[PDB]
Amino acid sequence: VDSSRRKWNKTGHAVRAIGRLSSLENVYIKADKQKNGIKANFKIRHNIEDGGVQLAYHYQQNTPIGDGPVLLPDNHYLSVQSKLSKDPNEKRDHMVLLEFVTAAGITLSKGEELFTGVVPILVELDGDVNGHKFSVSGEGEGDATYGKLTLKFICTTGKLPVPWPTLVTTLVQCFSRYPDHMKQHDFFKSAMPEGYIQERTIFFKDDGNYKTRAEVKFEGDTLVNRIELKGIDFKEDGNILGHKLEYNTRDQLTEEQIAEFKEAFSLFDKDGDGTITTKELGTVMRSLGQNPTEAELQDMINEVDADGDGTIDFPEFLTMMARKMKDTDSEEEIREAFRVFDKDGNGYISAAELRHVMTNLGEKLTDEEVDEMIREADIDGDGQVNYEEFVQMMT
Amino acid sequence: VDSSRRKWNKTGHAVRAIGRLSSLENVYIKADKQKNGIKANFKIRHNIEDGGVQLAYHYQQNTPIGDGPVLLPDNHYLSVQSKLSKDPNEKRDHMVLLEFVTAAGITLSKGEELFTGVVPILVELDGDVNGHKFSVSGEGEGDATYGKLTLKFICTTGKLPVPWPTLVTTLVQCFSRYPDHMKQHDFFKSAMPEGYIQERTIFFKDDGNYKTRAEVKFEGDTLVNRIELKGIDFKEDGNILGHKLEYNTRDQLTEEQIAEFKEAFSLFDKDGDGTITTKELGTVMRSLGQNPTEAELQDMINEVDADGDGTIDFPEFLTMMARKMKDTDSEEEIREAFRVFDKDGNGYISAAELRHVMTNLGEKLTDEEVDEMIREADIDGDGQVNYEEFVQMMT
Ligand SMILES: [Ca+2]
Ligand SMILES: [Ca+2]
Ligand SMILES: [Ca+2]
Ligand SMILES: [Ca+2]
Ligand SMILES: [Ca+2]
Ligand SMILES: [Ca+2]
Ligand SMILES: [Ca+2]
Ligand SMILES: [Ca+2]
Repeated sequence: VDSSRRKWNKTGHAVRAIGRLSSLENVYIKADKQKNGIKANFKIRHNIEDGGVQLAYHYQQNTPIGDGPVLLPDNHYLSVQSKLSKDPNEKRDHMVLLEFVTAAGITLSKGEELFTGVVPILVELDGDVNGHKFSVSGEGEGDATYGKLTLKFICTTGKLPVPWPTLVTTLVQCFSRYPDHMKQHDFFKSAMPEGYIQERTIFFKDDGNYKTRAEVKFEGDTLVNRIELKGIDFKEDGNILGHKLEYNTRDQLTEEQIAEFKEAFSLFDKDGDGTITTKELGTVMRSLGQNPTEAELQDMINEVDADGDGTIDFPEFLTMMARKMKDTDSEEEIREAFRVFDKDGNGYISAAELRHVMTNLGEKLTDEEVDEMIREADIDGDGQVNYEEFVQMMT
Repeated sequence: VDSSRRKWNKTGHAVRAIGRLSSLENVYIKADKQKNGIKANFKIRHNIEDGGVQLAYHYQQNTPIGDGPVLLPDNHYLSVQSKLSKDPNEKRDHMVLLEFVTAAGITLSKGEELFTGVVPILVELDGDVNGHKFSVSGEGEGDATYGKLTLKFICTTGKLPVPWPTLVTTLVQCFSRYPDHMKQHDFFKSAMPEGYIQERTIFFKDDGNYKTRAEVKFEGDTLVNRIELKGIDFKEDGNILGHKLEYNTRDQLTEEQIAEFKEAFSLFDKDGDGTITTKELGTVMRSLGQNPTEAELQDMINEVDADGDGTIDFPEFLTMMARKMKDTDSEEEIREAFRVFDKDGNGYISAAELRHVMTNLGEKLTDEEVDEMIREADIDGDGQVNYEEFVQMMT
């Protein structure tokens, strides 16, 4: 490569480095004290079909509905993982949405109490974009312990006149997971049950804007998000009215695979508080016969610890487990997993070894259920699981 | 999938999660006050040819050679990236080694002054493993500003009787990069120029052990590491004497590609202190026409900030740039990079736009050199770079 190409590479690397650094779409929150609430600013990148991105610049204000005291936070952010899919049995225009949201950015009430378990959610939106009126209704549930939202939305007026992904931020941030050390900065939950008003302007670069106002509050045991949206100045053949935005990707974990990981997570998180501490991680590792030091345990957690709280929460765990792996590395991971099961290292996992491994993990199973696991894997019928049989179960 | 397979998946995920969490091989350091030095503990995982891992449990003590005062640290660790390769022109049994080492684990002198620039290194080792005597000599240089070591080792007695990778930890931790907030915890540099004694026991699981003693000190301007190694109890057909350990991998960045990234890094790190601050990152981004907020800049850096010092150092930058990317994501990254160069967005990068982009990055080039870059990319000879021509330069 000549000196010219060397200069392209060098300068290309620098420009691509900025791209990678700034690929974040986090929700930046600050206090708006004179309105007794908060403001937020963030940038959504909507993938355009067949390449490119449509920027959506979000400006947000929240103010409490009630008169009682709320918590006004220091600067921090929310980080969001979204998965959009379709219900194969649904003929109406619709969106199935799975979302994990966590707070971070700050280093180590009666409202919070309303979010300790699973909470039913209702969403109603009436919209008007360039004169095109439409409504959406949504239902599902939130589980703030895991920063989790699962909802299904239906366009109740027929065909949605804008792309589903453009409505996602508009369609309940009280379901975000705030770590313990940030509980004093959780405005959203502190305003409950009376609720808050959420207002946004969303500017679509080189296109129109949405203006939204929403009431977010409890009606009985249900968290309700009632929204009005007004969109103006949109181009008839732009990305929005022209439906040129990508709905989702195939490279996303199934909602079912995510559930499997949540199950696995629970084996570590034995008190169900939504975290794995060094204590909990060490307990499982010691049960399996390993002996990590306290420094190692702290280090292992720190490595995947996005919010810096010193523990692994479920979205952090999911991020680690969704990490895409080289086939050679995948093979080594499975090979090493086999050794954990195969306690005496003779190359066969016996029914007894499997029973003990289940017990070590805190997986409660009858001996019969363990024999059924053996049966599932046992190709040659010797009543035990060899390496190749185990490989099939990890594949 | 039946309930049995569901249980395999769940339990498999948990065991594989432990594997991923504990894949770290960091060097855990603590003070050894009664010896006026330090101790370290860590575990090296040597890949075995065709699968599996050979564990090497390391125990380490360091004590100062001189009588003057040294710095005794709080608990922390070193994180190491190693690349082993071969010199195609070298017929002697040899190892070319490239290493980046950084300190971390603690949250936000005349010895340190000896390491601000590039320092020549000499390494001499006399070894005796199971009666097999051998020597190794090494030479190269260390650049602690980047946590960088580059050395070439030769077996001066003929054929090395053990695998090269087993000698790596034995063959100068004063070259590790300690962030500013941890400078008081850098024992290694503080003992210079007089040096320190480094002793280890290295236990190879199911095999023999090495016992090493080394003198690490300045002789004139050269940092010298003089070592004696004794290995006993090794199995003639084990991984070590039987040479069954993997030397390296093909999935590693070239030493030349790494140099390209170091060049790109310098465009951000304009004061050459080995970090990129928010100030420096923002300065480059603003020059290119972008306007990240202070919260965004802090967030972008925090995302890749392994040592928590609030800045990007070179090994952190390399980790981000060595991140392996989906072809669809790679394509989008290049597409977005094109837009940065193509200032007016007309789909052609003109000579003027390229000149400005170079200036914006702080890349000093004559206009002639910029025309030569154009010429390199310019397939259709219109004197400008279109998207497809630019793609070729990023590929
Ligand atoms: Ca827990
Ligand atoms: Ca955490
Ligand atoms: Ca066994
Ligand atoms: Ca079998
Ligand atoms: Ca700098
Ligand atoms: Ca850093
Ligand atoms: Ca142009
Ligand atoms: Ca051209």
